[PDB]
Amino acid sequence: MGPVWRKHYITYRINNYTPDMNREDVDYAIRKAFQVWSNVTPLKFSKINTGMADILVVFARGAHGDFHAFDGKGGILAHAFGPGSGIGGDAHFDEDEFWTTHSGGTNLFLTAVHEIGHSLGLGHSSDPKAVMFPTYKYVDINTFRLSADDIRGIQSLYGDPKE
Ligand SMILES: O=C(O)C[C@@H](O)CCc1ccc(-c2ccccc2)cc1
Ligand SMILES: [Ca+2]
Ligand SMILES: [Zn+2]
Ligand SMILES: [Zn+2]
Repeated sequence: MGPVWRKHYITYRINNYTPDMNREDVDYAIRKAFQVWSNVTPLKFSKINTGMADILVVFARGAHGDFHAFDGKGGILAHAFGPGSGIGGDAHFDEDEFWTTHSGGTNLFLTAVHEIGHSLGLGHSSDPKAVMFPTYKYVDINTFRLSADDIRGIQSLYGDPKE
């Protein structure tokens, strides 16, 4: 067993915004990524604009103060921290990538789903169909669906949705 969030209502805050997409699209990509996970668990996610959030969403480049500097465009696209104190739960997105609403460059939505996965306590999957698979690969975002391995992994930590 690993650490998990100990409450079902979780807040998130977007600390800053990439200039690559407007505010609405960043908000939307992120909201929809949390929704992928709340659809298969009892978890509820909500965006806040002031105060300390459970999960902080940050865009940053190179060294940004957590001992895991980013590596410019390509390579690692983002990273996140599992349920914990302090930094616990935050999701950082390498601002040197080029973030897009679709397949223009690095899809923000798919990346967010992957990273939120980590923020929720999940690790990597060896299943090539899983969102938690270690390698980014674009998939039509209107067709996107968690894999069975993803769902079994997240339900093992939080259970399924209630009646
Ligand atoms: O491993 C990490 O958390 C650091 C990041 O560099 C990894 C980014 C990433 C982003 C999307 C995916 C993915 C995207 C679509 C479908 C399945 C997986 C996989 C991986
Ligand atoms: Ca990078
Ligand atoms: Zn970081
Ligand atoms: Zn990962």
